Amino acid sequence: SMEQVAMELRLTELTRLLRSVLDQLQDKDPARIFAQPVSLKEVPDYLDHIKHPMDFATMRKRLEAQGYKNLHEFEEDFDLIIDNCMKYNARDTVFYRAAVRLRDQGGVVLRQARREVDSIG
Ligand code: NA
Repeated sequence: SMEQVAMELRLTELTRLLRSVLDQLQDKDPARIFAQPVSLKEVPDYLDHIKHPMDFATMRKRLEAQGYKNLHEFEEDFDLIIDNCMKYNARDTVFYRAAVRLRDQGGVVLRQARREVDSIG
């Protein structure tokens, strides 16, 4: 149906917008602390701590399958990256501090992304 096609075009355009958002967030992580999953070979105890691991590569995989239906879903995954780091790592670490700085810088990006998603529909 044409109605199904139109829904598919909208998901495609959301995907484009979330790709640009993902790129902008990831630029705020030049150390690449959050680029890839935590390896269970190097933090064998990780999944005892963190129930839902998340990283930018994982998000990019989902995005490329058009797997985010709305901005809320994408934000949930970005918040997991930050929140998981803040739990596993102590306040005095480069990891915790990098998560705080990513959250703060990322707020800017997401604030305008929400206005654009709402405005374009
Ligand atoms: Na902690």
